[PDB]
Amino acid sequence: AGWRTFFVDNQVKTLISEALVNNRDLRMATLKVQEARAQYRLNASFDLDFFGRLKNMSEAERQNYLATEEAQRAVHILLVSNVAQSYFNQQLAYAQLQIAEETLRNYQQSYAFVEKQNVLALEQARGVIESTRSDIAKRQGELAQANNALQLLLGSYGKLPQAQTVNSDSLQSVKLPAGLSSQILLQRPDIMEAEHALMAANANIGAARAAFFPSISLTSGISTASSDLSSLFNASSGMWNFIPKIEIPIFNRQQQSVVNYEQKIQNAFKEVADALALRQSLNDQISAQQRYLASLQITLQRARALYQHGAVSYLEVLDAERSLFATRQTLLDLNYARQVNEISLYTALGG
Amino acid sequence: YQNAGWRTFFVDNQVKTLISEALVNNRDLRMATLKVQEARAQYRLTDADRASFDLDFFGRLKNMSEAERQNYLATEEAQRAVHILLVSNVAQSYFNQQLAYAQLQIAEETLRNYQQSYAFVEKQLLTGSSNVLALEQARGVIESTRSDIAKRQGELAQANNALQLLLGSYGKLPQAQTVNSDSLQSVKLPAGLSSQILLQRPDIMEAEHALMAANANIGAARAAFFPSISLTSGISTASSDLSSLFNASSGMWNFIPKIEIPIFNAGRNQANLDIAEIRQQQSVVNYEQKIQNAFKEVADALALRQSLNDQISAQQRYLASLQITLQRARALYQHGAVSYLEVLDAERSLFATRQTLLDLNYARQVNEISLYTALGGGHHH
Repeated sequence: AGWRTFFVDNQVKTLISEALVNNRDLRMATLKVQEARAQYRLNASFDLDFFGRLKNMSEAERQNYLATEEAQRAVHILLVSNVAQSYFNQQLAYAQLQIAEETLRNYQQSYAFVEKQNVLALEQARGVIESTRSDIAKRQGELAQANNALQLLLGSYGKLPQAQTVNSDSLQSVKLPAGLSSQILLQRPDIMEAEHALMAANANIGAARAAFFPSISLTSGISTASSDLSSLFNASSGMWNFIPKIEIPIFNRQQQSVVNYEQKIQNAFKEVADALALRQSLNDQISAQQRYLASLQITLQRARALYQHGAVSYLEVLDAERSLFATRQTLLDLNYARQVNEISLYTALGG
Repeated sequence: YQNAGWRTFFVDNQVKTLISEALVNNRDLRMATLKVQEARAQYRLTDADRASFDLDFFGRLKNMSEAERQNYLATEEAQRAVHILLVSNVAQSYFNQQLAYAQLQIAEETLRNYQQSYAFVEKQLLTGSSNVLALEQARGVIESTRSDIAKRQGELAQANNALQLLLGSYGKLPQAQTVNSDSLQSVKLPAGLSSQILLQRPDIMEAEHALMAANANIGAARAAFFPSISLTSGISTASSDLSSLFNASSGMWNFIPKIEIPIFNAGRNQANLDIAEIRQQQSVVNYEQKIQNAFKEVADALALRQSLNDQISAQQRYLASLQITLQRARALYQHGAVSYLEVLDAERSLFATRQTLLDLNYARQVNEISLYTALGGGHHH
């Protein structure tokens, strides 16, 4: 139940728990997730992999596969990650919608002010007032879609969450355990499967693990990527470094399963490393935006005062407020991309 | 004419048939007042056996003497009021009827669904698969579902009653008009709808009558006090003119009347100068207060309309996904890929969502009736 300790936000944990209760039947869960995603269009490569692989097998093969433990772990991961994803989408939409509405208000005072005092300028204000109103209906629809996804993943009773103001706080990720054992990744279903294949080619998993799976810490003394993890991918090259050493012979179908293994292993470590760097990188971006935002807030406060003393036109206050709105949106995109990356991470670690 | 208001407002043909029939059977205004009172009475039957417009109208009437009542019912605004009362009430009762037919249809579908899941949980049990409290649960929800079937059946009868009363002895009550889930939106109103339409409200007709009793220049009073804007935008939404009549997040009213021409002559002089002024002042303050309120009502109705539209649109989307998910679950069941109970659970989701959609649609219809009322009997010129 890694989900419980991985997602900080308590609402998304409520949602996940609820979805876990209602999704006893594995095949049904597969349906719900499929419809929650299909309702959008025609990353989530974990999803693409899973559905494609499932759709390329006979019905009899599917029912067998969903009995294996790796499939039940995969589906659990699919369910949890999709609920969390649906929620972030919902929260993203409430917030972009909320900013577009304040934006619409601002632009409408900006219109009325201009006319009171060019017609070229006046009609540009009619241009954005509309594309802002069309934007509003766009976000209204994304909201409906996220809501659709959430009802589906859970159950009938339409008690959805409202706009969580939980910002300036859940703007940042879970602190990862310092010294997290790379052996967490043996619980990835892709790696679990690779080892079943190893057992099929008559191999000793112990020696297979010893020879090919590096035992390291994934995180540093902080919660950042460990120096060990970085040292597995040649700088500038960005390519896997590890040389497997065969002490104990691996075997008691064959040299396919070993290369499958080395390929899954190297990629799992790569997914974790990308996730760690991106997460760290998004931290920095968000934090800078946040400091910028505060500088905009006082600028608007100060512009508000000046206007009261006749020192600037009202349009200056409106422009100061547009800047504030522009940054709040950027924050929101960045944060959202953080949450999507967190889900990548959770999935990469395998539950 | 003047049937033009409801004929061009209510988009549903069946309801337009019923309205037309009730008008024919109610040629006498006082009797229609009776039939409406009594049609409303026997909904309130649910508590004597164990709309702001109608309250205002009926309240107004009992507060007067019988001589006053007969005088009022001979005025132009009263005939207008009785027209709208009769139209709005026939519409309401029909929607009630269709609501009940619909809630009933779902409740019976639900009952069959719970019976099939009872028959499964029992076969399960005697093959050592279920809890005995599971059987208990199944039996409870069936019993309470039989209760609802009886309750909806009660409400259907209350609405049929109300309809027969408004329609008369020879009126045919409609059967269940089965609903298309993709045609649940409202009548698109004319664009640029003139505020002048509001002068046909009974309350405003009365205000102007009082104005003329105190010898106002009506033209002058209208120019001074009645905003001459458009009510609707390029579509079917509250226009910006309408919106700007109310202070943003106060609800407070922004129109400042400016009197260019005096509304009242300097009196016939010494004919109770300070008393005629009083009556003059009263009719003015009253006109102005009826106007703000007429505009507010329409604004609120247009907003409620927009909102319900969004909510319905969202339910229709949830439903389409539930429908696809059910078909897929049924096919999977046919391949042994899922339990029969999973299909029944999926069907129950479809049912709940259908009920929510019916509630929403009904609130949409009550709001149309409200709009039609607020406008003063349609949006026809």
